[PDB]
Amino acid sequence: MGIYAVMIEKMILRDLCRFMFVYLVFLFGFSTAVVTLIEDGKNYWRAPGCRPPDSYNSLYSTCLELFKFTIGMGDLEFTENYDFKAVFIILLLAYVILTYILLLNMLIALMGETVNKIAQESKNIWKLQRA
Amino acid sequence: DSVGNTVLHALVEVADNTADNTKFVTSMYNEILILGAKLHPTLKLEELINKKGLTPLALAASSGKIGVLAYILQREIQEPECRHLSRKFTEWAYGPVHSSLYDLSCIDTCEKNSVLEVIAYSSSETPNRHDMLLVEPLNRLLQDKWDRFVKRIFYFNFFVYCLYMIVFTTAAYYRPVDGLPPYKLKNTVGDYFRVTGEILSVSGGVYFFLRGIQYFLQRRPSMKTLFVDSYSEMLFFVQSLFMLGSVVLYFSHRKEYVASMVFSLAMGWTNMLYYTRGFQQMGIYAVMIEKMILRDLCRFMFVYLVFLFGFSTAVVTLIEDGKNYWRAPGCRPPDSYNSLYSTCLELFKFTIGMGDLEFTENYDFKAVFIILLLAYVILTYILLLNMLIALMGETVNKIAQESKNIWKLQRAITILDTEKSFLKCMRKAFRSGKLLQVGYTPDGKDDYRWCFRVDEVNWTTWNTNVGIINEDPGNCEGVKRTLSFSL
Amino acid sequence: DSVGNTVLHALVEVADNTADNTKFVTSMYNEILILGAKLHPTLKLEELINKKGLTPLALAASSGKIGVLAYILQREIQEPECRHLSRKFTEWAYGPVHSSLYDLSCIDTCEKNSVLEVIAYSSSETPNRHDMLLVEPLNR
Ligand SMILES: CCCCCCCC/C=C/CCCCCCCC(=O)O[C@@H](COC(=O)CCCCCCCCCCCCCCC)COP(=O)([O-])OCC[N+](C)(C)C
Ligand SMILES: CCCCCCCC/C=C/CCCCCCCC(=O)O[C@@H](COC(=O)CCCCCCCCCCCCCCC)COP(=O)([O-])OCC[N+](C)(C)C
Ligand SMILES: CCCCCCCC/C=C/CCCCCCCC(=O)O[C@@H](COC(=O)CCCCCCCCCCCCCCC)COP(=O)([O-])OCC[N+](C)(C)C
Ligand SMILES: CCCCCCCC/C=C/CCCCCCCC(=O)O[C@@H](COC(=O)CCCCCCCCCCCCCCC)COP(=O)([O-])OCC[N+](C)(C)C
Ligand SMILES: CCCCCCCC/C=C\CCCCCCCC(=O)O[C@@H](COC(=O)CCCCCCCCCCCCCCC)COP(=O)([O-])OCC[N+](C)(C)C
Ligand SMILES: CCCCCCCC/C=C\CCCCCCCC(=O)O[C@@H](COC(=O)CCCCCCCCCCCCCCC)COP(=O)([O-])OCC[N+](C)(C)C
Ligand SMILES: CCCCCCCC/C=C\CCCCCCCC(=O)O[C@@H](COC(=O)CCCCCCCCCCCCCCC)COP(=O)([O-])OCC[N+](C)(C)C
Ligand SMILES: [Cl-]
Ligand code: NA
Repeated sequence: MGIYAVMIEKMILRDLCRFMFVYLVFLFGFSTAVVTLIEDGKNYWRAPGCRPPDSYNSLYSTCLELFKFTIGMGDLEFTENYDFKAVFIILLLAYVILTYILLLNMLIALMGETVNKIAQESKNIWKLQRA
Repeated sequence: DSVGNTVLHALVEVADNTADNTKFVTSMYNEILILGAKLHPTLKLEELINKKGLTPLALAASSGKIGVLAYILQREIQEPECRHLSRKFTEWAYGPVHSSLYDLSCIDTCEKNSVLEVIAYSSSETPNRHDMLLVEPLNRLLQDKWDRFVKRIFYFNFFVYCLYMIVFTTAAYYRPVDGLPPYKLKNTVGDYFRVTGEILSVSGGVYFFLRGIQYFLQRRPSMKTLFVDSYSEMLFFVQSLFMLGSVVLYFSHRKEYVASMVFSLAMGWTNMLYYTRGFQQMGIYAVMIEKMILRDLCRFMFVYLVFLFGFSTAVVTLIEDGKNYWRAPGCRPPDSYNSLYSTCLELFKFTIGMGDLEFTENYDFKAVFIILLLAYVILTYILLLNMLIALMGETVNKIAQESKNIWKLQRAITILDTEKSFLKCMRKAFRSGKLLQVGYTPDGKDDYRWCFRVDEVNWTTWNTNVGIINEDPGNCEGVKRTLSFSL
Repeated sequence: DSVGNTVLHALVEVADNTADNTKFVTSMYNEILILGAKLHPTLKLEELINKKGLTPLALAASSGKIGVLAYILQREIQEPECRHLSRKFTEWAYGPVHSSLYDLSCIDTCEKNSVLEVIAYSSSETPNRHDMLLVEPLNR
């Protein structure tokens, strides 16, 4: 168990820090482009599909709605208050491909390499932690 | 010959980097230099160019001849009257520690066909580009060109580009919404800052445009396969096309300016992954991101989109119109799913983790609808996504050394492109050569060659060398030459 | 010297853990102890400290000199009149099985610069911290 938590440390510092920089660059990058698309209500009207009648016009709401694609709860039709439905989906599809398909599955592969290379080192860091 | 190749050029174009071919070619390259000094010493054989203007060292860098390149840059010739042909010297040796000097005659960017510039600006058809910067002069030359006068320029370029994107975010977040895209300047302090952020946004879009034009035309005459070589300069140029295309759609009374400003905004933060080079563990990470897009995501998104468009065609063919014109609103999408776009969108949600699996009821034959969905989830979600993680697992193991070398080439292009920006910095870009004396020429004159200094140590070979430049060790702004020189 | 390093301290700060450097430094560290016993045996050379208060064994642990550390803790000297300089002894040997004794003079936490305390409380700029506890006294 102690070797296991030394490996947890070496995943936070080596693989999760390199992930959460490039992830938050992609998350804040595409969510900026989604808020810039979407306007206010402008039709003041729509059937409540799950009922969030919402001003998604905040940057915080869209960064929260693009984080849900990473979990597995990404709505992909989370608002309709925009124009140009084509460039809204092209933003979301380029986000899911870059982050969910590419960047998460790459994190699992890069955690796969690190386990192979710290398999002896994490035993020795643990013996220093016990010492 | 008719090509212009002399004897030393022909030894370069013969060698093909294998272990047996490197062994005698660099042995024959030595013996002809030694004969070239003994027969008539007034002629420097390596200054002779062919009809492409290449020296024999620049020819080894222009092609992928790494073994000839590793020999010339590290050439030590022990024989007196031939010591001046050496490109590696030692200036002192105090017991275990000795200080090596690598000559920087045609390399170090001050010349025209400098092999540091020739390697980094190659056209990717030449082999061993990533490995030619690992020879012992060229690695420490770029690293000490990085550690001073470049990393402060590169961190400044990464500071302005973050300040460029924060301005272009805020100018686009607070865009006007009232009407047609020529918007009147209301006399408020907010709309003054808003149009200030838009002028700074377009002026950056003009800048990355003009930086891309000078890459295409002025510097670096690019081939058609070189546009699929340099992915970064395309990505900054395509960003400036969406930014300048936004301005064209802005004044043309078209609301499609926001459709192009948004593509410049999402691609603009995606191009923040350019500047993550220069940080070593982050720069290797983004080279691996490149090799996952090109090698593993391209092979995935072909077979994925074949499976996605394949099963979604079979689902639309099943489902009809409403035909019952009735059902309780489970999440309330009462919808015509009879579009092909809606079903391709509903089968994409299985890949995310939001696949409904009962997304419509407007069909017949409920059995063959679920058998389509279950064969889709098994082929794509269970098989093809989990296989992508395994194939990304293999690629990481095989590019673990390669991505470190591609990064050092990515940093090397940054170091050379920084030096091209200033003619004043080129006189600062003499990398520590100090105009050092490395012995005497034939006719007995001072040699005075720009030499990069490398400290070394050996605990088995104690270096009682014939040619050692300084008799006093170290460097303390006080020099003393050795009397062991024939001249 | 001005640093306070004696001859055995200087052999520590010379060694840089490579395979060739470890080989003769621990060979030279032996021959000076053997000469240090034959010339005048009343002086214990490893008790001499520099101006940082480090012994030659504590200096090998304070820096990352694992090959000097692996030698001193396992030092067997076969020559009589120099057997007392050994840090590894055997107390009995019955056929195949023999029982080794590792001396714990400055190590085992009772002293001030105990090398078990020096290794574990290092400042992470020193190399081989995780590997210095794998030498045969310090692991067991
Ligand atoms: C918001 C959610 C965050 C979740 C994760 C945050 C968790 C806490 C993060 C805290 C801050 C990160 C620093 C870690 C601890 C500092 C000590 C150190 O030396 O660093 C590491 C160096 O390891 C590396 O050099 C490889 C990774 C590069 C650093 C990534 C920085 C990107 C942003 C990061 C921030 C991301 C978010 C910010 C986005 C803008 C420790 O590794 P080491 O084994 O001790 O030494 C290896 C020696 N080597 C360098 C020669 C190999
Ligand atoms: C540096 C640290 C980085 C970290 C964070 C970065 C800072 C973060 C934030 C920074 C500024 C935003 C906070 C202001 C809050 C009130 C504004 C407001 O809403 O009022 C008015 C707008 O007013 C504007 O137009 C906003 C100004 C836009 C300037 C764009 C370029 C900025 C740099 C210029 C040159 C630089 C040189 C000078 C530099 C000093 C009314 O708003 P509205 O238009 O009617 O409604 C929009 C609708 N929406 C809001 C729902 C979408
Ligand atoms: C006002 C608003 C603008 C904000 C300004 C911020 C941008 C402008 C700031 C520019 C200066 C940044 C320099 C910080 C590091 C110090 C230099 C150093 O030597 O450390 C080293 C460790 O560094 C790392 O390994 C961490 C990796 C960081 C990568 C991402 C940059 C984060 C900047 C903040 C977030 C970006 C913002 C994202 C978008 C907003 C780097 O060198 P090395 O090669 O790694 O190691 C040496 C090799 N060795 C291992 C063999 C020893
Ligand atoms: C829609 C979402 C797309 C998301 C991803 C798209 C991202 C951008 C895609 C851009 C287009 C794809 C080409 C990549 C760049 C061109 C340069 C090149 O040489 O190719 C690669 C060659 O690497 C390979 O040969 C292995 C992969 C085979 C290509 C897969 C094509 C399938 C469809 C693809 C389109 C999928 C979608 C279309 C479906 C109909 C570069 O690899 P290299 O390391 O430089 O050289 C290796 C040398 N080797 C060949 C000897 C090993
Ligand atoms: C895992 C993470 C995902 C989770 C989600 C968490 C994400 C958190 C995201 C955001 C923080 C949440 C707070 C803000 C949102 C609520 C209020 C709002 O609507 O916006 C307001 C502020 O305006 C802005 O939000 C800034 C405008 C553009 C952003 C520029 C940031 C620069 C990059 C910085 C570096 C980052 C780069 C990082 C890259 C590594 C605008 O509204 P208002 O009209 O001004 O208000 C009316 C009142 N008034 C008129 C009197 C003032
Ligand atoms: C929170 C507050 C926010 C609001 C305030 C912000 C207001 C104004 C904000 C941003 C202004 C917009 C600038 C647009 C120009 C393009 C931007 C860019 O990144 O390109 C270049 C900028 O490199 C340069 O330096 C070009 C000169 C810019 C003017 C100097 C600005 C210094 C201000 C700083 C003073 C502070 C420190 C002073 C020191 C004490 C760098 O890119 P590249 O690497 O050369 O090429 C790309 C890679 N490629 C080769 C693959 C294509
Ligand atoms: C990550 C990606 C997932 C995201 C989803 C994105 C997927 C995008 C998917 C589709 C694009 C979206 C636009 C079309 C749908 C909206 C309109 C409609 O209902 O269909 C209409 C068009 O008819 C068709 O759609 C074509 C019919 C069969 C498809 C043949 C394609 C051949 C393969 C090509 C190669 C592909 C192979 C690729 C394999 C690698 C039919 O309706 P209508 O009755 O004609 O309209 C009435 C008006 N009228 C009568 C006046 C005309
Ligand atoms: Cl309800
Ligand atoms: Na889900």
